[PDB]
Amino acid sequence: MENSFKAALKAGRPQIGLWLGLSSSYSAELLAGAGFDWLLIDGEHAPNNVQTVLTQLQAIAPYPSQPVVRPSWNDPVQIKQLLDVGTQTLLVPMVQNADEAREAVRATRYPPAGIRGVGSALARASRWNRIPDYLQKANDQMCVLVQIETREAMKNLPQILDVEGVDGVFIGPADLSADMGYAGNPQHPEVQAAIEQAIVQIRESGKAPGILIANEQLAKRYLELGALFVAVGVDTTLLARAAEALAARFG
Amino acid sequence: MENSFKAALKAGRPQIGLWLGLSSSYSAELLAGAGFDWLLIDGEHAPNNVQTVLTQLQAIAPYPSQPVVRPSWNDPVQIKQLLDVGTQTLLVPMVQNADEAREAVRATRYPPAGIRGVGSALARASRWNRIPDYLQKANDQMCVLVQIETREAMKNLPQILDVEGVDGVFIGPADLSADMGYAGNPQHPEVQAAIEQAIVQIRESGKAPGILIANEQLAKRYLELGALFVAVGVDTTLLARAAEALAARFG
Amino acid sequence: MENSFKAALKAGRPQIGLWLGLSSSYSAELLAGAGFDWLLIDGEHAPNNVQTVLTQLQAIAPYPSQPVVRPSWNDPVQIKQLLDVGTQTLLVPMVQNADEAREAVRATRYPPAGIRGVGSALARASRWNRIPDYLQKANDQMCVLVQIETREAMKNLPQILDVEGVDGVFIGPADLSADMGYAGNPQHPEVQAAIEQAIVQIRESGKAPGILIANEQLAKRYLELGALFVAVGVDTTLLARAAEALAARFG
Amino acid sequence: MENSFKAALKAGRPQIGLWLGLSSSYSAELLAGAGFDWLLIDGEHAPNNVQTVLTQLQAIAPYPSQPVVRPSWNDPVQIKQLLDVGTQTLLVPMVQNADEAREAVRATRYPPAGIRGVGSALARASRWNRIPDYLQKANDQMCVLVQIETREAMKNLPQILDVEGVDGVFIGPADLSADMGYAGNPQHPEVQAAIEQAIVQIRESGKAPGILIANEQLAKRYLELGALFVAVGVDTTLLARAAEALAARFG
Amino acid sequence: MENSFKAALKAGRPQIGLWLGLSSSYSAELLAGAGFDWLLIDGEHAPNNVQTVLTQLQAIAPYPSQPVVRPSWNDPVQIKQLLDVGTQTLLVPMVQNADEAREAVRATRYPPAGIRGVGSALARASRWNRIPDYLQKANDQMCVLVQIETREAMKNLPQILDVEGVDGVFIGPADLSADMGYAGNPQHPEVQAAIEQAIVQIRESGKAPGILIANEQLAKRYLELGALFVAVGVDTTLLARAAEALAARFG
Amino acid sequence: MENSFKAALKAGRPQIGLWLGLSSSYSAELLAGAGFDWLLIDGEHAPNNVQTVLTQLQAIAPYPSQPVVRPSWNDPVQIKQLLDVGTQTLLVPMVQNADEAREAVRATRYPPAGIRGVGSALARASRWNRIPDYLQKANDQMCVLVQIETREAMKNLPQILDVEGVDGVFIGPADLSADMGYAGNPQHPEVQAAIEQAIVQIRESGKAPGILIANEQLAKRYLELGALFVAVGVDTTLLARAAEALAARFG
Ligand SMILES: O=C(O)CC[C@@H](O)CC(=O)C(=O)O
Ligand SMILES: O=C(O)CC[C@@H](O)CC(=O)C(=O)O
Ligand SMILES: O=C(O)CC[C@@H](O)CC(=O)C(=O)O
Ligand SMILES: O=C(O)CC[C@@H](O)CC(=O)C(=O)O
Ligand SMILES: O=C(O)CC[C@@H](O)CC(=O)C(=O)O
Ligand SMILES: O=C(O)CC[C@@H](O)CC(=O)C(=O)O
Ligand SMILES: [Mg+2]
Ligand SMILES: [Mg+2]
Ligand SMILES: [Mg+2]
Ligand SMILES: [Mg+2]
Ligand SMILES: [Mg+2]
Ligand SMILES: [Mg+2]
Repeated sequence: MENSFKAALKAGRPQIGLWLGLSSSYSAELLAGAGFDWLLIDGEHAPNNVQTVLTQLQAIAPYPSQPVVRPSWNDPVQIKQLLDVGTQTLLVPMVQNADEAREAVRATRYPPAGIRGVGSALARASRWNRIPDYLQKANDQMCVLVQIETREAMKNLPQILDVEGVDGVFIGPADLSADMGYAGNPQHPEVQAAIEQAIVQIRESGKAPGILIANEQLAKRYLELGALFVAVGVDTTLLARAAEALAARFG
Repeated sequence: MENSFKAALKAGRPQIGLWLGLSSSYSAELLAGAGFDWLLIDGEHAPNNVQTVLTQLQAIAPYPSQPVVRPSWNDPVQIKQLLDVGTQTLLVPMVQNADEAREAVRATRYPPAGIRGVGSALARASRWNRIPDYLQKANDQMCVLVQIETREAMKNLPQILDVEGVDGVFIGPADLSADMGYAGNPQHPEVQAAIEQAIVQIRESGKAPGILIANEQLAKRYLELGALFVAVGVDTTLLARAAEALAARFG
Repeated sequence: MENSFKAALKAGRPQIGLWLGLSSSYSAELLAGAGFDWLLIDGEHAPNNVQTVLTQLQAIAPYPSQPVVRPSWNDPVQIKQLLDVGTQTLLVPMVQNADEAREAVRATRYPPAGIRGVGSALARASRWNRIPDYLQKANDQMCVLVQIETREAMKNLPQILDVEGVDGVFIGPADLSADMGYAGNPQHPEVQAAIEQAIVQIRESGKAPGILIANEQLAKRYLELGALFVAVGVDTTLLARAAEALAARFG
Repeated sequence: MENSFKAALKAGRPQIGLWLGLSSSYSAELLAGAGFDWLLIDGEHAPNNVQTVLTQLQAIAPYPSQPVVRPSWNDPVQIKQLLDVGTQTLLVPMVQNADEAREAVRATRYPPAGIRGVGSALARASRWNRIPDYLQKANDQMCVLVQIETREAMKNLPQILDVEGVDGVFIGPADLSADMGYAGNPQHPEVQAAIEQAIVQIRESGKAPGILIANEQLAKRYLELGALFVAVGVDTTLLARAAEALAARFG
Repeated sequence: MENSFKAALKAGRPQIGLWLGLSSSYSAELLAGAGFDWLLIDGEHAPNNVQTVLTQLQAIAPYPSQPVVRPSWNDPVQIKQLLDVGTQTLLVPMVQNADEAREAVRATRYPPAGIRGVGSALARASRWNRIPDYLQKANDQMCVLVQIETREAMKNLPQILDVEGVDGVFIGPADLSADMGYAGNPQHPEVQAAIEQAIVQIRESGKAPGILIANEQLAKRYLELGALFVAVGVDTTLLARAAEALAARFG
Repeated sequence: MENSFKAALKAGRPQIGLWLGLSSSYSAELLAGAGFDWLLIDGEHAPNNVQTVLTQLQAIAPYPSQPVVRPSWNDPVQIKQLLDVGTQTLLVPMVQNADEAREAVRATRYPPAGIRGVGSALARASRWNRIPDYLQKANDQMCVLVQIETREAMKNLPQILDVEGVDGVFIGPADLSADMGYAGNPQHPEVQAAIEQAIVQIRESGKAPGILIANEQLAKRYLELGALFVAVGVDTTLLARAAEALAARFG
């Protein structure tokens, strides 16, 4: 049950990802064989729940691509449920300060290091108690990634980076640009500057910078600055744009 | 993506509605062709979730009847998820004061006017970014209806009506009568008086009064007093009572 | 595991029924408490399969109303699957002659009386081998009802009535009227006479006549004539018509 | 309930299509807004059934793109069920001769023109008896497309083209090439000639030629030759190839 | 709608239970016929939600085994939703003090005794208003069981036992042992002592002690000390261990 | 895409199996980790379809246990659909003679060796055209197992064994005993002799004998005799019996 995504980040190996919002175990398997290092199962902005996350994890399992799950918010109860169905890497939205980052971390760890509720007999996480000493091994294989999405979060970045258990910090350009006054449009120089400065700062602390960016030139720019988990497209977008282009070429 | 239900309320056109608690995209389509101005998809008192709301919205889409969705509570996270699958008109339960009404409104609006999280690439709401300038157009087509269900809420009605973005105020007779000490039985004169006084007061402020009432005489009475969104039946009730009556006529 | 619907037909007690086309375990429970003697789960003209039949049987189980299932056709494989999830009373469409009636009967019976495949360990039918001597008790509690829907079938009715195991014969006025050249108008005198004559002939043979008819006056006529399983309405119709009428009363 | 796809074929307007194998009502809606004239819901080679077809029809309904459904085979029972959930245009696989083409046609038509079973009260097809005179209007809006996939079928093409009710003939290059001894390589000259000759012959008979081809140059050739319903891509392929290419650009 | 599990506890009749984490209405029915007094539908540590709880309640209904439901946390909104689909006995996790116990109780009761929201027309709980005077009868048939899972909870046990409406107190050995510093391993003498002392103390107050324990010797020991609701196994464990043992016996 | 179960039979390595009738992707994963060589997903006697087979295959995929699928009957259409979602090993019920065995084999093979329809772009089988030369590699990795369940089939066994492509012959004791006049009691000497003799004859022909038997002593006897794929239990039975026994130990 070693977390290979977590190990790759710690070793400074950049991980190229794809965002999954189609909310389907079928398309999830199809995309799990496409060659990405990681796949983001979005429980915040796509119609997913614990049950559909579970089936997407099952679909993805035999492939090399590693699953990352985003809960709808920094909720210890939801986090608990996602962990028990087998989630090991979390992308937690709207983390505003060090306290909230710490809460996210503690929600993924069994006491005394955290408040994770025990239910291994019932959980896919322990393979229903087949994994020996699961309760002792689980904490170390949890990978917690926190999203900074506001000016407030940006101010607090230094303290957030000081939180043990925070393995990565993800910058969401859409929410960030909106909070900065550019209505979801990240292209503006002020937004780009904040993003790139944060990436440098995150990597400087030894933690992993992450971002979602569909512009491939910007993706490489972010990678060059030291970003370690970079999602470079979204399944819904890839499908819609390719279908639209195709239709247009035939009038 | 113009909100026609919202426009109708603002123009003082009464909207006749049906409550949907069958939690099925199939019966939802069947009822969408029955001639109602609006349909209430109940996520509070029927076994619905974001996923089943989505399929009921899809079923209803091609019909003239306009969908309204009730979340299980005034939860910004749940509200966010419902909006992204395409919800534009919300009926928010247990709004007790102006602060809570304001929170409901802000949960439906992108910054700076609100705290709505951005995820349009993934969302049916923007038709996966097919709607041009979606982020700039969305706020104005959101219609927020708040429920007053207690004596406390009734005291605070004047302040609630002062909240910008509150387009309508819905009175729930069941909860209200229970809170007033008449165990869900709204017939009592004290309950009726509170209801009718509120309706007059709501309309006086230029906002839309709403109510659910299965008694058709009371429905017309409420309409006469200026109610603008009136649900006049419930799918489960219509089905159960008609089936029971039918069976009884054959012994 | 006694088939009470079968026993009632055999004792000449008329059974009043409702047709279920909403294909939902939820509305199925709601209607199971409405007071009908039987409920028809329609696998021919509603979007059902073995799986949704199963969930509707589970929903109905604790209520007095007895379930009857209609497969999409006289198919031994499908019949086998429906029996194993617990179906004891079948309504088989488009039975044209004695050979086809005999095939329907034999599909429901274990060898040597029939060709029903054995899989009791797996099946809800035996409550997973919890019912003692299930393999010996099963055959006698199967109730086979065959549909006559064409002039050819009407002609072969005497022979169909002579098939052992055919417990009842159901007349579908819609299909019959269509075959007679009056598509969708069973009202025509020639159709009503054929129906009346069939009902009398069936009852005189010592077997149960059945029919679906939404017109309550005709239903009572057929009951007067000796029909023993009479469905007097359809769930989709009850709901649609009640809803449309309600909407109309408010313009 | 007018069949606009059928009308377009009859008027000689070419229809550009996309194949749907993702078996999801969600991705179906996403693609329904992409600008295609028609969408093929594949019940033969994708994991669909009557139920998932229904939800995909509901998702597609409000969009301009017209749905076409392929049953798993030329099965009158399955065809009956697909029609009742609202299917008006069918693509029937493995039609080998005129008799089988005639059977396909008659499965879609009410007596006396066909053997379609009557169940309008229950069916989305008539919007639950809300469409007036449905039983009289239905036959004329059915559009039957038959697949020729073997040398035997090619030989019988003249006779198949003479069957009234066969509105179009579709050539499946994959199956045809396999039958001709070039499994999975329609590129071979002998195959292309057979395809071209069939298209010309179909169009000259006054009926619509159809084909699926992912190669955009060949698609344009077949259109040049007079093909009237041409699917130019497959959803699973578009998604898989776009995703794989994206991943490859980042190594 | 009498709560027989609740009555049995009040009468001091021990109830033997099985834990359900397979999250399936099918296996739930299979196990409902296995002879247990109660069944725990786990919404905290198994992938269940309100919808799947509903279908498991439907599956279990006709059997003697009584359903108990565990929500994911002490959430009044979730509790409301579970009650309306028909839940009457709740096992509430992580109850730390008398205030939290009181909140749990009040969430299950209609005003004035609680804050339960009224929606009986829509609810399976009232059988869609078929149960006469449901609103007046419901409160008394609610059975609230609270879990004590930490040292803090243990300190507060005396006050928790003083809370009216708390019918039972459940000790979770896994969480408790973890909080005490024995990583989910309850065997340690310190854990066992706390557990047995609590059981004696709970029963002394006239309330029901409960526990889950797969060790059958420990189960009888707890019963001897006065425990009244004792779950003696878990469906996932029973299945996994039996399958593993079987496979091993054949190499 | 190599069929390891097929290779093992061919090499004479006995394969120990478990029957899956719980029809759940969740319990399927749980059991896939229990150490069996193969798992039988039953589409004949459990409520499965192509869709649930697909999800069970996805759940099982990362585990060593190899999936085998039983269609509801020897149906080329259904077989086609099962193969396209990725089924490589089939257990075909009620194969009565050599012609039917040959039909089963040809349904699994692309022309000219068979009649398998081509749809690789759409199918999980080729991982959506990601497996190179799939159309050329597929035939050889198909493994066809036929069930003999009647005296007629026993009589035709020598001819069935002569059909190329029949890799194994499975004896179902329940159905066979029923056909021989001992319904549900394979224990009878005449039945055991028929079974033993069939196993020997199958193995002597150079093909794999198979059987399901819950009695562990008989299983070992059949293995001794040369049976190569032996299912030694059923998931529903294991669960039901373990649960019932546990409940009984507490009275
Ligand atoms: O492109 C989108 O709108 C969908 C994904 C975002 O919500 C990802 C995110 O967290 C962010 O960058 O704000
Ligand atoms: O009639 C019912 O009980 C169902 C709907 C209510 O919850 C609607 C509501 O909000 C209220 O009037 O309290
Ligand atoms: O009223 C309808 O058309 C719907 C149900 C029929 O399929 C009933 C039937 O079997 C028949 O009357 O032919
Ligand atoms: O491209 C593929 O192989 C997938 C779709 C086919 O089934 C289309 C078809 O009907 C044919 O070309 O034989
Ligand atoms: O055995 C398990 O881990 C599954 C069930 C527990 O979460 C039950 C519980 O509440 C407890 O004893 O901590
Ligand atoms: O034990 C049972 O009856 C359930 C499984 C059978 O269908 C297995 C089978 O194929 C046979 O033995 O006839
Ligand atoms: Mg964001
Ligand atoms: Mg209310
Ligand atoms: Mg009929
Ligand atoms: Mg083809
Ligand atoms: Mg616990
Ligand atoms: Mg068998």
